[PDB]
Amino acid sequence: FWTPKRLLETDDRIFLVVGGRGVGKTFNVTGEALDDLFFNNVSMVYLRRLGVEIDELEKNNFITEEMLRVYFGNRFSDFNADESKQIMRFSIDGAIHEIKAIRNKIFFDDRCIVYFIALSRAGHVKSNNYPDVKYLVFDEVIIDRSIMPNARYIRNEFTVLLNLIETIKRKREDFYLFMLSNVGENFNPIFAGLGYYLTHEDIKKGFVKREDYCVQFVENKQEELNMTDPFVRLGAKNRDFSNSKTNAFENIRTPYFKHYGKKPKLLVKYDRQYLGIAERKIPSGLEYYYQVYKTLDGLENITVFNNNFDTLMEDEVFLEETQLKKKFKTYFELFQQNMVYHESPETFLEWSKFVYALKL
Amino acid sequence: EFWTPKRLLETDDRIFLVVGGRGVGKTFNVTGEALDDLFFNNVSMVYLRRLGVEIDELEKNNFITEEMLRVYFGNRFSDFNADESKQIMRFSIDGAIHEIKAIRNKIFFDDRCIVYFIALSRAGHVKSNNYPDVKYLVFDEVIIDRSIMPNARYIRNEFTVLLNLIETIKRKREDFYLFMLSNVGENFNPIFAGLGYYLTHEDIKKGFVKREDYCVQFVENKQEELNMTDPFVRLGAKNRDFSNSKTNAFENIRTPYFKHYGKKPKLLVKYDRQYLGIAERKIPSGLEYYYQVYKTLDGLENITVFNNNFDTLMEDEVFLEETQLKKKFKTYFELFQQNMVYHESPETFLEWSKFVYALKLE
Amino acid sequence: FWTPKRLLETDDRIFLVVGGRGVGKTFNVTGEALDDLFFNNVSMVYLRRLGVEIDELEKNNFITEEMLRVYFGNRFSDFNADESKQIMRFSIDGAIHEIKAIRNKIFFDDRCIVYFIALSRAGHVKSNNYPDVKYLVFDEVIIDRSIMPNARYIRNEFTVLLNLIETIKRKREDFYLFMLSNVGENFNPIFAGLGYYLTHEDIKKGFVKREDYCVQFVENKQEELNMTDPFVRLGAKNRDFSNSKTNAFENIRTPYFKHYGKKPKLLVKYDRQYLGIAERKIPSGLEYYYQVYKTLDGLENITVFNNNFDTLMEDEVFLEETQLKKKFKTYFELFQQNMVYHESPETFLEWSKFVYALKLE
Amino acid sequence: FWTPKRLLETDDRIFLVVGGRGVGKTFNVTGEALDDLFFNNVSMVYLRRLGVEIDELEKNNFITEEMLRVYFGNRFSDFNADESKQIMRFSIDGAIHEIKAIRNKIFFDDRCIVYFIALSRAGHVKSNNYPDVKYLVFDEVIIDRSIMPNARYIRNEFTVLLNLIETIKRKREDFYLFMLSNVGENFNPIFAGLGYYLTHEDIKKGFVKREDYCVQFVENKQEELNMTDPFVRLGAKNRDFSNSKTNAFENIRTPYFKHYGKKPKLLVKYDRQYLGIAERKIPSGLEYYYQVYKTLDGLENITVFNNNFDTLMEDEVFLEETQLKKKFKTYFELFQQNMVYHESPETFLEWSKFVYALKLE
Amino acid sequence: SNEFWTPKRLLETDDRIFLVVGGRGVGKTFNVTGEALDDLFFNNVSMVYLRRLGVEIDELEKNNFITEEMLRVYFGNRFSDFNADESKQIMRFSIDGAIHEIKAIRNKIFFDDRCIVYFIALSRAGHVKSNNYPDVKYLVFDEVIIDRSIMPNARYIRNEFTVLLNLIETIKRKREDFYLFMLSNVGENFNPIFAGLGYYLTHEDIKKGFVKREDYCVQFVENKQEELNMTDPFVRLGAKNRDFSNSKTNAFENIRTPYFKHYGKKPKLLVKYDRQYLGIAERKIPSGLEYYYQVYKTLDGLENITVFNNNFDTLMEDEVFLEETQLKKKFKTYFELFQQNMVYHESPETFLEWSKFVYALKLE
Repeated sequence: FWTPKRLLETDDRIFLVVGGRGVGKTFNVTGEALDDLFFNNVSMVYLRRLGVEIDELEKNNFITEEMLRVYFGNRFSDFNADESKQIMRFSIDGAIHEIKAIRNKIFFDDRCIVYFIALSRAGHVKSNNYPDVKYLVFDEVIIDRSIMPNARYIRNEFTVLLNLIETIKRKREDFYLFMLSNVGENFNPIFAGLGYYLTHEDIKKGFVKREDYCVQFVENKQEELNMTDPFVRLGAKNRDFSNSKTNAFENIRTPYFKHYGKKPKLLVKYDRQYLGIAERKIPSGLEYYYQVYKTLDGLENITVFNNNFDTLMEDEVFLEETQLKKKFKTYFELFQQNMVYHESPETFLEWSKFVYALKL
Repeated sequence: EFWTPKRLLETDDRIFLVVGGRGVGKTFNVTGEALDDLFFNNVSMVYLRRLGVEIDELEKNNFITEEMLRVYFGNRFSDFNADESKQIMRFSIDGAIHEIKAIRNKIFFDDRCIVYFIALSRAGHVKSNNYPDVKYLVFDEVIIDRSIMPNARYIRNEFTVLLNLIETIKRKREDFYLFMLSNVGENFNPIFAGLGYYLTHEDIKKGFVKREDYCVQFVENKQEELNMTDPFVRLGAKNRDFSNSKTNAFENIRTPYFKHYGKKPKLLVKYDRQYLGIAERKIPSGLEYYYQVYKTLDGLENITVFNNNFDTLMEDEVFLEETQLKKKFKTYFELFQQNMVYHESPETFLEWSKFVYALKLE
Repeated sequence: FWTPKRLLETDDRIFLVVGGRGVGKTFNVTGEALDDLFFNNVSMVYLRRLGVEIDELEKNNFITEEMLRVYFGNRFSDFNADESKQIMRFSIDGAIHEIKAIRNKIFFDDRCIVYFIALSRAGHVKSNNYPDVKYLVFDEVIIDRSIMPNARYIRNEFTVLLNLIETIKRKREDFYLFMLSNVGENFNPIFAGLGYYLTHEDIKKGFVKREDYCVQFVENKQEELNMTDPFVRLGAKNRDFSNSKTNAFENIRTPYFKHYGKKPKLLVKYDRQYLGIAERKIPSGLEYYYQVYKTLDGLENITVFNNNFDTLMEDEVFLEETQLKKKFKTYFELFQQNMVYHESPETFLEWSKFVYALKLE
Repeated sequence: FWTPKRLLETDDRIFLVVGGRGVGKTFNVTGEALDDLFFNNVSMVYLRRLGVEIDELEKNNFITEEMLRVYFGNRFSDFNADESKQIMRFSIDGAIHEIKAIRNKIFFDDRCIVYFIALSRAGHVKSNNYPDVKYLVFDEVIIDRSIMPNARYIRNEFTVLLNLIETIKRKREDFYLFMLSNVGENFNPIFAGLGYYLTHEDIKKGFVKREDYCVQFVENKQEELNMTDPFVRLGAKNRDFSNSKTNAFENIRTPYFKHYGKKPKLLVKYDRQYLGIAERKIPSGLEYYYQVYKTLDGLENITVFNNNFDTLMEDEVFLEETQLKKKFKTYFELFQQNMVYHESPETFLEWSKFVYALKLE
Repeated sequence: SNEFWTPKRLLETDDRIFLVVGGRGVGKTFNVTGEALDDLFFNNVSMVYLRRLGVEIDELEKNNFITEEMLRVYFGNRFSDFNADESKQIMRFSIDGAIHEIKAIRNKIFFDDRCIVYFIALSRAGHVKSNNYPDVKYLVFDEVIIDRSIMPNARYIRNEFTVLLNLIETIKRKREDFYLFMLSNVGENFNPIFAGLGYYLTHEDIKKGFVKREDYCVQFVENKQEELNMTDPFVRLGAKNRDFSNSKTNAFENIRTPYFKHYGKKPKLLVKYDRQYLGIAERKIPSGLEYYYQVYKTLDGLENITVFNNNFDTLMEDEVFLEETQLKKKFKTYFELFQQNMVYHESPETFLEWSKFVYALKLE
């Protein structure tokens, strides 16, 4: 079982809930919000990375009779629904309420309470048609490689995400973000943008608080498997399917960490800092170290490459997008694969922001 | 005509595999028997297809037919009137007024959805979708026919995607039925590997096979006389390729080669409480391959072990990643897919098939 | 000028109409059927080889106001309404009828009477249901190279067609199939599946009767050309346009025929017979002869390839996609081009069925 | 400034209009026809080379309110229109008329008066769907390379056009064809089928008459450019755009002409004549001459290639698409670029008909 | 409120052509479309929304082109009784007590059964040279300059400006009252639109914020410096991500300034273009070779240098005809050298002349 009520008590307005596959995190987040959506004149936005995730989604059953029964209990009554017209009719507290699903929106008493959006299509939703939105739920935020073999994150995904947060949330203090992931691993833009490094010790804690967001890990429910049912036995016989259920933390993609004293081969100035790559000669080949330097101390003659022309100065060489791909592509490949040593987790996150921001 | 799912439903098993009997209207009869439940027992149905086009090209309009309503409800069916332009059917059963409307990928009976159309290719994205009262799931054309379709490929880790859909479509429902309908029956398909069924001519002769979790039935085309007064029938008989198709359900069952090799395998992969090994035996013409299964790592101290799962990875085993499996296991998978390797026994062949299809790439 | 009224009187239920481009073969076949579709509760299916043929087709103009008037004459009236809804409101015998065309269907009084289908997509519609189809029209059955530069027949097209006949036609004695071709030539799967060899002698006769089907040839009507009209004079000056009207039978793709005594290099067992290819060394290079042998007499040690695993036996070599491409790809190309000798037209038809059944693109 | 009243008065029924960019030739031609379409029970067909030219065309605004006012003046009144449903309602002479534009048709009082067709889609259309067509307008008949960078003529375009003329016009003496081109140049299929060789001397006259058609040249008006308007000033500053206005006759693609006595290397029999290519060895390389021979005199042993199997005879070698691409593909390219010598303009037009009829691309 | 950019100041000026660059996320399209509404709704004038590529329009949501907030902002109190049908994508509302409905179908938006907005793609503009647009008063070319960040390899149309000018003629016929709005999120040189206008982008102009020319006016939109609340976590998260923060001020990150130098020696080749002669000079240097792009008003001291003429009509004397096949063989490398900042231009004026020539004849 899982509920958002505990997190909503905390001051933080941003939550990352990872794990607990099949525990209905999306059901519970939507259910707890209902009272606000129905009667506090606030909306919700359901976000997905790709349009296909929403086009194939069954909007009509996003809100269910059972969901209304669980969250409103006895107050819920007189349920009658016309699935053919995507209309739900019921009574709460004796009042008559009707829920209608149209195109990519859900309406409660002729007022939109849920908006369905795809990050791929975020650019066209630049119109501010989101006045009353109080909740944003980004389901399946982290790609599952097991379930999907070749799913790719959006180019500069976090920048696209942050733009959508701003468009939907405008000078609105009362706003909430609920990123939900079935799988938790490192080396994803969402983790880099947040600044969160996933470690087994944090998973053991189960709850993690940070300056701008809160991270929670959900333990998969130990529900018994009925062996009288053949379908349960069939699933148990297939190991790949059975392992999937508990594969949330199968691999967290921990990176290699090592320290190299020697000065770096090259530097790139990004975000008030200089990122450096150091090559160490070893008999087999080369050992790569990725480092961050706060100031250009002891690096007088090392060339500095600047992605941004506006902040370009002194003897730095302007690196254009085509020129940058020519040289840092191999270094980027080394970063994507766990083939380089990182000075510390803090440095690893700075490098991740740069790679994913500029990745092509 | 003669085949009906009434006999299978009498059996306790809730999972059925129906092979053969092409053109016998297996889908038609399965849908008709369910109608009584869908119309009056408040249970929905899901029609499943491997690819979206299989559904996009499907005529949802005629999925339920007037003849179908008449045959299964007989005299109780009356006053049939339909507006095909608006995809609306209006009829009477037992004196009540019922209207069937088909819109997009759903069919509605009296304002209640009774049939859902879904494609396994798009199943992954609908892992959160809700289907309240589904009692029947029908996977038509479960086994690809190479003759009818030249180059159709199974989905990556297809059986896992199917099992996830079973869980999504079926949630805490003891009363559920799954129907797998295949016009062609052959080995070397993921559906057969996931079930654990090895197709053999001996089983086909019996015509009925029962297993712990599922039941398999084979439909033999009736050797019915062909009316020669009709010209269309005569034209088909003259064409051998078309005529063979009628009885080509079991033309080739893709039986694999079996032999035993004593020597130790070249490499090992740890899968499902066991170790799978590949053995290479040098022969003058070229090389010989043997696929074996070892219950324990006894006498295999220094043989390299590949582990698919990082969580259970330990000691000196090599982690199996998409890049690593392609480098080493790409050729071996091709050798397995083609009937180019020796298998210790049919039991081992099924173990290898699950592993190959789970990690196979395309 | 041409209509299928005469053919429908005949007992045969399968007809092949070749030639007569611009004679409204589609119109007359569709017009004569109307009485059945409108009042006899029978549907029609319009078939095309490729989806592209139907996607570009204008379904709403499949039935025209002119069409209704010609076939129903005085009985038809009150056609002055078009509502942009694909609806045509008119009168026959005083009754009010409305024809609505939506997507790939045409509806008459809320009942679908015409279905548009592409043979490429027939495989996916094996489970599709067509309740009351009585007519199937395969228009432009034979590819026109001039009009269409590079159109390719479907793999095992005739088997796909026969399967579609079965799906569209189930337990129906009263069924009609119309194959309409603007051009008639050999070396096409449709002709091979039927068993018809196109010869100039048959075209002059104009009528050919067979066990399972009837073939009729439509000659473009001869007309004096009014030269007072400038448009006619302009056309006469362009030779290509003038040639096009009589180009229906310009080339019938006749193959070379010769008999070679020597034993064949290889044999393939197909359809209760053995097909053999014989290679004869000549100073310039090699000569090819395609032969059929009733029995394996005097061919004891020649290798035999069997396409069907079920009938495979003894020392025959299993024929799979890899094996046939390795050995039969060049032979199939030699067959497609008029580069081999055939024992007789009968043997040529046997080889054509085999090539097209197993050919890959 | 320009109207087709003068051309319609002339006996010729086929007209080619070149030049006069921005003079609203299509607008004015459509307006003059209206009286016939509205009250004389005759339809019109608007033709374009490619489908998008029509798909992107605004059918609703093909006939405009301003156009009705201009052509009917005071008689036009009580205008009310629903653009959302593409319906126009107005009164002419006190009567109530409504124009409905739906799909590829425009309806005037529930009678279609304009049909939109694309030559690419011409194959799909039959003569049944067009009862009373009196006007055919082929706009932008000659491709403009400045506005459209890479538009290609249809294969055997003139034959496709002539077939469409026959389909749209059947046994109709009262028919008119308008070919409208912003730019006029040689080496295009339409000019070749007509038989017209474009020369500057013809342009100066402004009017050219032939047996079957009439050619008129419209020069863009040399009216002063208002510099108070900023948009006009901006266009003048851009020379490429400014040149385009008067670029109708910028380059007429005149061919090179020379005579070579020696006999040709090869001959092809086309349209009751023999076309020959002569190669002359020169120190730099090779020189090409394209010739036409009325009779096979002095060419006894030169090989002759015949495209048409029906006319194939004696020792001529059959020409097929694969074979001709091997030999005539380079020659067609040498012809397309001004790299060959033509005996005379008459021969150039004969060679042009052959090249474009069999050209592939 | 005052923060957002609006074209009220621009409309007061006599100029009818405006170029607006920068101000991403300031609703330039929103405000321009909103101010026009009064004309579109009640002055019987239509609007045309232009985009370079068809995908830009096919993916565009026409239904949200006009929004309730736009109507409420621009009509203020007069706007009331807003009720829209989501199924039909029909908006219904009240202005001044009158009944108005905005319906969007296909590539058109209809106001009270009258089309007020047309969506057109410059790629498809060529074939619509005969199209009729009766009462268009506003033409808006949004995203006129391609953004490399948002779109990785989007190509300008061949001879784009000539295609654009032709579309202006088709949309605007004998209409003195016409307005053209060019909206760009990013501003840079080496683009065809800036070349056709004749505008050279320089940092000094951006600081001024306003630039006036004979036929057009250029304005630069600066993102309003609104303070960022750091108590809100969402704001802090955005500040931590430099890429998101940089994107707001990346309008003028790189203006692609060209290199300029003068070479005395006579040019290797000449092309006669637009009543002038363009010459390319190659200078041998130890490292390799150096390129200079020059313009000569007259053929003085260039007697024997070959001249290439694109236009047959003005071809004369010993000039060599320039044809599509000939130009590709030699000017392909030169066009590439120009596209990259690898050549020296005599001055910004010459660079603009060279840009007109390159893009007119450029191929892709």
